[PDB]
Amino acid sequence: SNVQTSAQRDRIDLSHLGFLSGQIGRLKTVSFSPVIAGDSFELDAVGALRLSPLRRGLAIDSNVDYFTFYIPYRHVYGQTWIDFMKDGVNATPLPTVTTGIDMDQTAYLGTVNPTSGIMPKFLHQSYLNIYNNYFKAPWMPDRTEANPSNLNDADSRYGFRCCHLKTIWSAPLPPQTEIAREMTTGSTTIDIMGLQSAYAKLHTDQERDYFMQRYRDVISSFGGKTSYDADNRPLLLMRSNFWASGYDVDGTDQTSLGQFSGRVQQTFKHAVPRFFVPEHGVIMTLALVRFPPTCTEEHHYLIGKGSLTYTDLAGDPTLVGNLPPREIAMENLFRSGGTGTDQKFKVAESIWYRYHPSYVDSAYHLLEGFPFLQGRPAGNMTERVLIDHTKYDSCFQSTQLGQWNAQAKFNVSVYRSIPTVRDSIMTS
Amino acid sequence: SNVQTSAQRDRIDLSHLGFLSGQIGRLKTVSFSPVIAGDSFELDAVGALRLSPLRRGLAIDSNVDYFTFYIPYRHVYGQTWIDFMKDGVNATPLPTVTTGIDMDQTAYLGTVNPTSGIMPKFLHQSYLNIYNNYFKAPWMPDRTEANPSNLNDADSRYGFRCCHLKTIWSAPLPPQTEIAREMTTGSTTIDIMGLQSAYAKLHTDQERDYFMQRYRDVISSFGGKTSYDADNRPLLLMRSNFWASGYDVDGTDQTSLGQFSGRVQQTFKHAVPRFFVPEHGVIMTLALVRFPPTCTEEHHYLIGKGSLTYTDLAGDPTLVGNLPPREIAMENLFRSGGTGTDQKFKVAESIWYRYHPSYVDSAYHLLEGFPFLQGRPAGNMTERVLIDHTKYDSCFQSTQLGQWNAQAKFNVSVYRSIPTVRDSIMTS
DNA sequence: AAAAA
DNA sequence: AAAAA
DNA sequence: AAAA
DNA sequence: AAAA
Repeated sequence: SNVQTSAQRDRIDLSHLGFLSGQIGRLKTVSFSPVIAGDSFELDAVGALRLSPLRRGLAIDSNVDYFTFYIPYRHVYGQTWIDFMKDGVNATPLPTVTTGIDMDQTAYLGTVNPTSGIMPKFLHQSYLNIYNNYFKAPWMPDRTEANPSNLNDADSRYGFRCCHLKTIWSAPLPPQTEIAREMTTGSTTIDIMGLQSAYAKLHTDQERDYFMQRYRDVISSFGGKTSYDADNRPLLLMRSNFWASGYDVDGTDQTSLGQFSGRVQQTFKHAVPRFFVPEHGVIMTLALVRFPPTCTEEHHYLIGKGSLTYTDLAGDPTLVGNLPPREIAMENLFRSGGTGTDQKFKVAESIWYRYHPSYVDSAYHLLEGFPFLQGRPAGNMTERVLIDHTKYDSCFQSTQLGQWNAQAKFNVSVYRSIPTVRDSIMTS
Repeated sequence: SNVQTSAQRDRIDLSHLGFLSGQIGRLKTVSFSPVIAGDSFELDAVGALRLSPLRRGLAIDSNVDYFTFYIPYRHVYGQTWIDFMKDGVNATPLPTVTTGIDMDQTAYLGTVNPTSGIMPKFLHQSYLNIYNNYFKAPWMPDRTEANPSNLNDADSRYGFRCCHLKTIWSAPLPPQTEIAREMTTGSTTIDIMGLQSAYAKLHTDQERDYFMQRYRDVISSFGGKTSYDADNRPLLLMRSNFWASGYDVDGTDQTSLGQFSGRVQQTFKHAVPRFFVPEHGVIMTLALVRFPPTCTEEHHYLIGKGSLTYTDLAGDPTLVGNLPPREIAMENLFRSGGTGTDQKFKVAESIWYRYHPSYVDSAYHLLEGFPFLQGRPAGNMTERVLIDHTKYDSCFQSTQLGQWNAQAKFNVSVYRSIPTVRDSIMTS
């Protein structure tokens, strides 16, 4: 009888609750919401973050980060998505990915794993794109797992391991750093105009080692700019950063009179400005919890080197600003550090005059309840930069909620051109 | 000695002259200029357009169009361009295309053909992208010639054939237009809720036949928008439209006392607003000359049908707005028109009450000097919409400059971060 | 932006 | 946006 | 007339 | 000091 061809703008409420938990230094999705082209989106999240109960009182605060991204479906499917919308009703169904059989094999995607073992691929593919563009180190290779079932238990359960806060050892110079550059002069002659050309080519190589390892960085150096559709990267909408604090509880019985237990409870807000959605896609929110990288057995570089030369100590501007980067070992910074090839990296020529490390007294070593890196970070450069959550197990009491937990309410309001429920159920 | 690492913004002059010629209704490149990321570009073209001398006086003015487009190199090379800029000095040279051996095998690209037979592919590939996105009919297939040498003599010498100005026969309904839609009702029963669903699916199919045959049109119907990098299309900067006029010259000798000769000479301006160049690429300018599509042996539809029914003549709003599109033949509009399958197309139900054709008296038939389509447009629908320049040969006197010629000065001013000539030649 | 400026 | 508000 |  |  009466065929409907259009719809008014209606206020849709997409608010819901979230019960979240995770580990230290792993990225995990906490909320998502699919969107349609032409929508007007707004988000506001309010909740409280908690850590597991501590073995002692409060010593060090933790840092919490919240992120929101928008990913069009065209970035995930490509040409398949283009033909999908042009065909219309008789379009081919989109491809899928395979998941595991347990209930928690997709916890990093913020959803319960369906019993069928099959789910759409836009959440898994959007997670990889975010990680490879914003969170991993620029010099390490991308993650290219095809299906969620290809991950190990740790990655699927809690998320991918992220990088420590920047220090001398956790933010070294990239591995493709050269300390020498050779030329092909003659046996008894040299071209000096050719020498000038050699320095010019070395300058462009050093630019791409320190600043420009991505395509959008190269364009930015010329003074241009690239849209997020040019390099197929997710669009960041909002970032929030805050510190979590709490209070202490005192024991009052015979045995525990004089000891204390700390609990962390912090309220937060994550507000995203109004956004106009240009195409069909998804909007995802993620969280990250980290501690400042304090190590017990770390000392000053001048203390660790022992025998000091004029270059080390004088701080002469002519020598500091004209020498190639120096290669140092982990032994020079940590007790029992290594000397082999895997314990070697390169730093600035006088970096020790621009920072001072933190000191932990030997009375605090091997003491439960203090969030510390006991000893030194182990492994090669890749394992040294990435955070390992199992090293923080000595700070918390064993519980089923991991190392941190939160409860938040996401206030989502969208203006959508969709027919009402009454229109959908009445034939005439 | 002294190595330079930066440069000031300098005013570069890229002005040059152009001597242009072509045929009626063929797209041809008249100017181009490569650009660098971060540039500030501005263009202003001033010149005069001429036609070949006419066999008689001035009767009909012609229409001239000028276009300017910007095409990044990333649209032409894709991932190859991305790796080119990330590698730096030691990058692999870009691929090339093969050209012909004659001097005029690349005239449609606005350049003289080099004697080596090899040229970069960014001009040829940018020309195809412009034609497939803005000039061909939406329902005809794309042009995908790999090399300039794969074209025929006519296309390479003058350009691709474009479409006539919109009329009843030159702008028909797309060939994928249906006049019926079937359902699968029962032998003695019908579902009426299923009938409502059938109309909904028919509406979406008709939307994609009349309005949305490109991806960016589908997104626009939802109320969203797509950048030119999403569908990899050229960016239009400016369009100019004007008519060309002239005057007449009188003969004064014994034989030609009383006859006249018309010449067309029109000055024009094509100004492009200041543009910020975001990436490396090229900026191209093209021209198009067309005549209004007047045919000698064309008559009214009511005259050609002969026997008139109530639906044809009454103009009743209920019948006009509720009937499927009607299929008519070329015989109903042109003398000696066809009736076979290739001379059939579909129009609106009462299109003849919304326009009136032009009348040419029989005294003007087969008379040299008048720009007309003698008789009818021949061929199938594809050949009927595209303009054929050989039909206008009877209007001009034979000359080496084709059917139109022009002489213009392009004022190009760009702000570029490039070192001076003195910096480039002095070592210190 | 085909339809006098 | 790690570095009291 | 529907957000009955 | 260069746009000598």
